[PDB]
Amino acid sequence: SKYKLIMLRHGEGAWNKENRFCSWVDQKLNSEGMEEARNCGKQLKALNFEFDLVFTSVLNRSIHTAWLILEELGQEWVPVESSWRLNERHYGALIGLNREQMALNHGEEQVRLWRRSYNVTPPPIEESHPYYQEIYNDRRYKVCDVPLDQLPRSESLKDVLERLLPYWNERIAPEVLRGKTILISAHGNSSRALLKHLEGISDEDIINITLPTGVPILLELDENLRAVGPHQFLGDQEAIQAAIKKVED
Amino acid sequence: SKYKLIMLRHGEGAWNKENRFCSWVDQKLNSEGMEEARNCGKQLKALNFEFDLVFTSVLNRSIHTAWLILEELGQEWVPVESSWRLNERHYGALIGLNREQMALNHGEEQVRLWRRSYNVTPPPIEESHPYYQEIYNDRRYKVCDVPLDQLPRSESLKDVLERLLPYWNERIAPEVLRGKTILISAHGNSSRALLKHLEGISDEDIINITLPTGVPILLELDENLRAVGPHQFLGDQEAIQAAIKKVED
Repeated sequence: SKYKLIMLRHGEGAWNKENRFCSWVDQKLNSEGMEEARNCGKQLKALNFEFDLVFTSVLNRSIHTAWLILEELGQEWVPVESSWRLNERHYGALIGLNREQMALNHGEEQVRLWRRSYNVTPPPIEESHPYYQEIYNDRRYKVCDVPLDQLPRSESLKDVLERLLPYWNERIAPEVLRGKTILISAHGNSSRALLKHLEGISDEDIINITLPTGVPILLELDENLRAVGPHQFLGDQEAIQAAIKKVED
Repeated sequence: SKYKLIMLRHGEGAWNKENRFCSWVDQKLNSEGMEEARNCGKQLKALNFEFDLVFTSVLNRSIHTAWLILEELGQEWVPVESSWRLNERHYGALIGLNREQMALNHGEEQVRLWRRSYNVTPPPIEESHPYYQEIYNDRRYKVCDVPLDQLPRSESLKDVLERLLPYWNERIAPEVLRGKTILISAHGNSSRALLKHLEGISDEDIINITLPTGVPILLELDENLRAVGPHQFLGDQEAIQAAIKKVED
C-alpha cells in the first residue's frame, strides 16, 4: 500500500450503556474511556507509530482521546486539527431517549429504520428538546465553515458521510498524498461513514460492520486513496474480540 | 483598550530549584507544574474567559499547560497552534549544569553576564553536550520553518526576541487584529521577550520584570498592537504574591 492511516473511536460512556445516544451532547470520557485512549496510545507506541498530523471532531471526548494518545506517544507537538464534520451522528430528537422511549413517541415500525437503515433521517431536534440549547448555544458552533442555522438538526448515516466527505477530500486526503502519517480520533458513525467511502462498502453492508472502540484501525490506501484489502485492527487478539463483543447488537 | 491578549508561563521544575536551565530539554511538568496549570484554568474560568485561539511552543510542558487550562475552561475545541519560536531560551552549552558548575568551566564574571545580560549569547551547544542528540535527533525540529542545522545552538534574551518577532508579526498579530481572544502558553524568556517588545521595555529594565508562573498575564493593546499601559496579573490577589515572592527567591 502506498499509504497508511490510523483511525479509532473513543470508548462509549454511561449513556451508551443505558442504550441512549450521546450524539452531539458534549459529554466527557469516563474512567473506562480514558483508559482505552491510554492503552491505545501504548499500543501505537509499541508499534512505533510516528504521526505527523491529527484530526478530531469538536466533541471533547474525541479530542481528549487524541491528547492521551499523543502523551503516550510523546508526540504532544504533533499538530491537532478539529472539525464538526468529524462529529458523531446527529440523532435529532432521539438524543437522550432509550429504545423504549423512542418506540413510544414515534412508533416501533418508525424507529426501526432510524437506527438500522442507511438513509432514513430521524426527526429534527427542536427548541423544546432538553438538549437543544446546550448544543446550539455553544460558541464552538458559531465558528464552523457554515452558519449555526445551516448545521444538522438530525442525520442518517448517509447524511454523516455527506458532510464528512468534504472534509476528507479538502483537508485530510491532501495530507495523506503528501506522505504524512495521520491519526483520526472519531466517533461511531464518523468512523463508520469514512470506512464505507474508503473501502467502497454498499449501503446494505455498512450497517453490519464491526467497530470496536479503543482499538487502532489501520488502513492501507493505494494511489487513489482507496483501501487495499480489509482494514486491520492493531493489538492483541484478546483485547480486540472483547472490544468487538462490546459493540455488538 | 480595543484589543486583549492573555499570556502565561508553566510551573518550573526540579532543575529550576537546583538553579539549572531546562531550556530546550523537553522535560514534562511535575506534580507542582500541573496543579498550577489547572488552578490557572480555574482562575480563567472564574473570570469567564473565552479564547478563540491558542499558541504554544514545541516543548511539551508548554502544551500540557494549555491542555489543562482548556479542559478547565471546557474549551478543548479551541484551535491550538505550536511553534519553536515560542520555545524557552536556548542556553547553549549551559543546558544542564548548575551555578557551581557553570563557574567552574567559564568564570563567575563571564557567567554573571550570560544570565543577567540582555544581549550576551552563551556559548553554543556542541555535538558533545550530554543533551545535544536528545534535542537535535528529535523529529519535531525536522518540520520547522527553518532546517534543523539552522536552529539556534544557544541564545541571548535578545536572540530569543528576534526569532519570536517573526511569529508574532506573521501569525499571532493578524489574529488579534481580527478580533480574536488569544492565549499564549509560553516559557520564562519567551514571555519575557514578548512583553518587552509590546510594552517597549528597555534592555536594562527588562532584566528585572517579575514573571510569575501559573498566572494569567493580561495585555491591553491599541490599534498598533502596542501596550496601553503595563501588563496586569489576574486572579486572587492573595495567590498572586505567592507567585511573585516565589519567583523572587
